[PDB]
Amino acid sequence: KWDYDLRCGEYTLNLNEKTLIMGILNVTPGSYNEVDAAVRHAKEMRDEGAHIIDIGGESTRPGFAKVSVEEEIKRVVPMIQAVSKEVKLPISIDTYKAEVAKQAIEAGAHIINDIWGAKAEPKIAEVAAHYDVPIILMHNRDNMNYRNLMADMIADLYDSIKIAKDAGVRDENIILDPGIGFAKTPEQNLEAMRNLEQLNVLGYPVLLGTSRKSFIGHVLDLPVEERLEGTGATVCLGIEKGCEFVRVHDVKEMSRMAKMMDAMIGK
Amino acid sequence: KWDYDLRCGEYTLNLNEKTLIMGILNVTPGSYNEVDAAVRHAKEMRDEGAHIIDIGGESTRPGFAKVSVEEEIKRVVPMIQAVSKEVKLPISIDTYKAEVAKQAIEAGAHIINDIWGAKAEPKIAEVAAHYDVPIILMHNRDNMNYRNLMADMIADLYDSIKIAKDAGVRDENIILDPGIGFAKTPEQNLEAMRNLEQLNVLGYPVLLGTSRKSFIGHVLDLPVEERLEGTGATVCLGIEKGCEFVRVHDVKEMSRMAKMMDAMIGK
Ligand SMILES: Nc1nc2c(c(=O)[nH]1)N=C(CNc1ccc(S(=O)(=O)Nc3nccs3)cc1)CN2
Ligand SMILES: Nc1nc2c(c(=O)[nH]1)N=C(CNc1ccc(S(=O)(=O)Nc3nccs3)cc1)CN2
Repeated sequence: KWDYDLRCGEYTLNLNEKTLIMGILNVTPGSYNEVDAAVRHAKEMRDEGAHIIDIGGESTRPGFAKVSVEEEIKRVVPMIQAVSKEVKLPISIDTYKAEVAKQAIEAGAHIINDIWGAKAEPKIAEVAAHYDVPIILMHNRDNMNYRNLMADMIADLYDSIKIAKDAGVRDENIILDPGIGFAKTPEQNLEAMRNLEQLNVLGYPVLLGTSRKSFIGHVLDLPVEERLEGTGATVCLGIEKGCEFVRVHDVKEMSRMAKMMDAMIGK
Repeated sequence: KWDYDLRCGEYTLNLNEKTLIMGILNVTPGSYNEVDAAVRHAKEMRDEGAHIIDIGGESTRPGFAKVSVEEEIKRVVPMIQAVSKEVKLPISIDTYKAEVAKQAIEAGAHIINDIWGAKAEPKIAEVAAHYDVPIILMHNRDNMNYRNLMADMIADLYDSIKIAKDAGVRDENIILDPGIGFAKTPEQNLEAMRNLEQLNVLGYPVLLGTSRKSFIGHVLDLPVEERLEGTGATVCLGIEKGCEFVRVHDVKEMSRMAKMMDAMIGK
């Protein structure tokens, strides 16, 4: 179906063979204890079937505390250098800032993961263009007053493509994400899942990030630690509705579900 | 969507509100220890969200040892009487025999579950007609030489409807089952899952039975006890492709997945 592979640097990721698992790595206090914990977690997630490792923090997570520019660098960079050498998998850096994104690739990160899809700092997309690296553009907005959810999401996403393409970003580096849990009531979150196949008309791979999110909590009436089964249902629907990547905490469980989905749907 | 509820005796099961969980109860050695274990398991499965309890044995499970007529009765009947009184849920009896099926309802069973869809003993469908009780007709055959899997399954299933309807069985008591793991290579099992939505044109509710089955094992390369995630993927696809009931061992986990699927698909 996809006439190209996802080329990054040392590793080639094939989009037709299977659903790609992206394992989540949270980094919230460069001491030994934090960098070692992060490495051990990545090894674990590698051993359980992760294809990409995702490295972010306290900005970009509810709270959304606007922590400092130089601060993000000294936290995330040692993390990348260590994971890159010990763990033979591509890495994405979860940031909405060009400045940070910049260091991250130079320290060895491969994919950019922007929860603001270049609207925070359009300069990020120039960084993307220049090192020639896949960039994930997530739907997000600073309000959530939709005329029409899906139509507005596709419009918003397209506003992101436009920023990337104009920067020089080649199509084959774009990847989109419906931004589950961002600027969306819990009902809107469900609608987006129900209509996920609409993002496919845009012609770019899609990544889904629903792991343990609160709309799962809203439905099941369950706290974060009991959300594994409900995360599973969201990963299955997503694969069936055409997603290429899933971002998850529970690499082991999700990896089995994805591999059974792939076999059933014919991937 | 369904203009009727599933009427049985004391309990009414609604087909539009949610996916119905049918919990599996295996009974393979009327001593106290077996009947007490069976009751405790049913209470557990009730507490975890089961809507129906399913009571069968060594016939109807690989092995398929052709154990005795009077033998099935004295094993399964005490089981039903006890579960019926302690546990306020409808019960199905997993048998392919009229004789047995007969006792089962009289002892308090509500639904008939025939893995041979009335082709073993067409007389079973007369039992169904007479007590006015939902009957599940599963696809099965004594060979597995398909001209065309789905077309043959729909033809075979229709051969079962014909036997039931002629007996007097009202449409609103029929329920069909694609018979996953029966007379089907593991690849055929996957195809059937991939095309499950085709059974819907027949106009009857569908029940899916894929729990921990070996085609899940074939894909994941995993023994029976590590098949929970892969069972989950099959339950999710099934719900999305329109099934009304799922037959499962892990009532807790599946129940959460089904409830998250229901919310996403709009059920
Ligand atoms: N590509 C991509 N990257 C991501 C994504 C994502 O979905 N896609 N999500 C987060 C995590 N942010 C997040 C976590 C939980 C929720 S929530 O729905 O559960 N809401 C709340 N969580 C805690 C308090 S309120 C919302 C956003 C970080 N990076
Ligand atoms: N309505 C309905 N009723 C049922 C069903 C069913 O699917 N639907 N399945 C069984 C269980 N039979 C079964 C269990 C496992 C497999 S298998 O695919 O895993 N094969 C084998 N299992 C063990 C050795 S070979 C096949 C059939 C009993 N009753």
